[PDB]
Amino acid sequence: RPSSRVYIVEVLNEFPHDPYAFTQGLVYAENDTLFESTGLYGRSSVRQVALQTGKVENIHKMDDSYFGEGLTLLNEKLYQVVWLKNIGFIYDRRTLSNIKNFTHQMKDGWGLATDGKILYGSDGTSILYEIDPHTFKLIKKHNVKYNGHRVIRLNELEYINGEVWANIWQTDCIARISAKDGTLLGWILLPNLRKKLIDEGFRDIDVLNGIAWDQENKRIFVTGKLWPKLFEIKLHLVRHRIPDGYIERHCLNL
Ligand SMILES: *[C@@H]1O[C@H](CO)[C@@H](O)[C@H](O)[C@H]1NC(C)=O
Ligand SMILES: *[C@@H]1O[C@H](CO)[C@@H](O)[C@H](O)[C@H]1NC(C)=O
Ligand SMILES: [Ca+2]
Repeated sequence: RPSSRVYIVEVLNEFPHDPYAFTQGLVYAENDTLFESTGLYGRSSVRQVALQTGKVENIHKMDDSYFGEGLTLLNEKLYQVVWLKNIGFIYDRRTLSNIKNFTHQMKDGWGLATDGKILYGSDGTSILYEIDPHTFKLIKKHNVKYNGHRVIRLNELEYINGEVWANIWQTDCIARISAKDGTLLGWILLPNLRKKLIDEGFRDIDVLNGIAWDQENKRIFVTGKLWPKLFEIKLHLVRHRIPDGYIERHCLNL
């Protein structure tokens, strides 16, 4: 059989998610506690959320001038980027208060993740950035490619076992990227999740976005912008032939 490196997803559990939350960042902390960053001018926020209920336990509303983007948690601090700017915000997770700001050298601010030592960033280009959390200088730039094509639109990120997984904006795909060298290690296809919500009558929903990993219990959670549900998912390696050019069409929008 092929080393397909393409996965489909099974829903293990469904949980409520705020259908007014324009998800741009998603983090799993501990004890069924999530952190989330939302966008939209006048609606951007960082939130502590209970997994089981989707209840917002604590919220920090941003100034109306910002469009909140990616979010990650590193050593008790939540780091957040914002659309079109090089500024980012740091919140203490104990209080959800803004303790510090920073500036990074990306070309935009879309996604953040961490391996527990440094920050990874995306900005909608095909570059996955390594960012030093002390100096906020770039450590390295990985140019992510698939079959020679640039993988642009890298969006919400999550570090999982040596990989950085990235939503690709406006697709139902997640790229699995090597944190070591930027290699495209695999593609996850999730179109069944949005389709299921549309079929349940939730017609006003926006795109798949937001990935969070619970390392302790080995749970993967995903949601989407304005989605009324957040899903716990299990990956399954494909056991069928992927048509020529399928990933290029559906995940790279070529
Ligand atoms: C998570 O739950 C454990 C065990 O129930 C508890 O001791 C710990 O304080 C919790 N972690 C938090 C709230 O950060
Ligand atoms: C971060 O910068 C924003 C925008 O200028 C400002 O409102 C806030 O006070 C800053 N936070 C800190 C901790 O300096
Ligand atoms: Ca994430």
